[PDB]
Amino acid sequence: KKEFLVPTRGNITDRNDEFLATNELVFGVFLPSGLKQKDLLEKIEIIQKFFPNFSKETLLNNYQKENSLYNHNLIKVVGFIPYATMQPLYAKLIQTQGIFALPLDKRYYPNNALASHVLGYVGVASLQDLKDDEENQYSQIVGKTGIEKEYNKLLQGKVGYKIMRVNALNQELATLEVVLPSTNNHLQLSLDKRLQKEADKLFENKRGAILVMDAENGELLVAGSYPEYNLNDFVGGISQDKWQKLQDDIYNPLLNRFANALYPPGSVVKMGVGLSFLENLHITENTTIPTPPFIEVGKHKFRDWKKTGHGNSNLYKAIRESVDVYFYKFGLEISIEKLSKTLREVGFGEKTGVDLPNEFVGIVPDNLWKLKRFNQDWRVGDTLITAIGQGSFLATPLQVLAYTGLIATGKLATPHFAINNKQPLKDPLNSFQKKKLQALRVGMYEVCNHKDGTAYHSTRGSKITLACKTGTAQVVRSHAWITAFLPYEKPKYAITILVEHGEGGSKLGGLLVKMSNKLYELGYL
Repeated sequence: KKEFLVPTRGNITDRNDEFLATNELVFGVFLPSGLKQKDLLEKIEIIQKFFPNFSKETLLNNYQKENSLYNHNLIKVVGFIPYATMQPLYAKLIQTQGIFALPLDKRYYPNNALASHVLGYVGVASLQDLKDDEENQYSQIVGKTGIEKEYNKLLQGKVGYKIMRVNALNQELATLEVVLPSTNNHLQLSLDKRLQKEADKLFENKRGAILVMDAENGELLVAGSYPEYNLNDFVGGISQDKWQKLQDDIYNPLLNRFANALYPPGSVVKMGVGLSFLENLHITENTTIPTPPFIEVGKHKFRDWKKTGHGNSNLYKAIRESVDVYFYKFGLEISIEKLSKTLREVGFGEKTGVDLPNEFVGIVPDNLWKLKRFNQDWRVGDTLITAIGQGSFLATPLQVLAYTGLIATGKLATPHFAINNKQPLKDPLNSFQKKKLQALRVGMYEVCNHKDGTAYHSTRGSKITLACKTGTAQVVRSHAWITAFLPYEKPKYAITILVEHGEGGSKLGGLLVKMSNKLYELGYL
């Protein structure tokens, strides 16, 4: 009756205990390391006769990896046999000289690509990891991206292993007992597997990102970066080829588009700019100015999204019909310092503070930044391009999401996955600003619900009342934003949707409606 230190790792579940990440128990077949080239092939022969399956080439190959996840110092793993298969042939395989069968509780992702950039994958700990370590983290198995890395310590458990017993008695079958577990390491995410699937359906041929947040605390119900990758491909430690084809896909599936990609926010920053206008200028939301197809400054002319122009327009209307010239005009009057302050406040400067390694911060172009990095001081027209969320203005979908959350509720939520991060709501806006958000919400409600709103024909057939804002980002065909909260009458959720080359905002409303309806259908509303 032999016992084994079986390497295991914690479970990752969705907000309803549905398994996002877990383990399956197998046997690894191992050979002694530093083995003679003549022995090796001979012992490989015996293994494939036991398990007529394994390709003589892939066993040799396996034995020769220099980044195996489960290798010992003096024995190397050549293959992964299911318990069903190993059971009958354990004893005779033990009996053969120089061959070992060791239980391994390896990673298994049941839903494959689902939430791949959220969950992330386990891998062999590298030399640059080890050389940089400041916490006596000497484990060969560690998380490499997303949650796996973020909570590696929690998920790895106390020592990284559990103790199992195998009884290949006089009997002809191997039983398997767990004598000591590795407990206190289940992690529970706020995701809803069911919603994440609807998100996966919505982006079936598309590229970009989608987030659905509880704006009262930060819980991310959905978080997709499309295209996703199939986490299982990384389980034994990624196949050198399988790695290539993930790196060479021109759609770039390794990138996290919701946390680690930048984009101009475009028209979506209009509420925030408008807030700055109200703070800093002798204006109310109801102040009405004329808004031709264009105005000019000196050398250049600044054009409205469409050439008809809009006639007269106040802030409600500007938001409603995404009027570029309103913002160009008052952009002339506002100070970039006072603008960029407003923008930073509502989130666009720094990180949202999400449970993922290396969240990206964007760029809020101000005047102290043009002088430092470049040389000339800030020109007036530069404000105007920033006022409509383009030029050197870059942001993540999370920043847009969090901004939307702030506009909806008055307080900045910290988007997170891990359910047990009490993430207290931050309050960056003052009483006057919170008061003035009221206008902005009505604005956003008009975009979705007033017949001239840009997303009116877009967002029809919605169970719950939506307040939304569409945008486009120019490319460094145009990226399309839609960002929203619901219900309008009493806001709880925020949704942010980015499609690369979706082009507009009145294709995306259909997606907002779809996800919004799937929420009501599953009783979140």
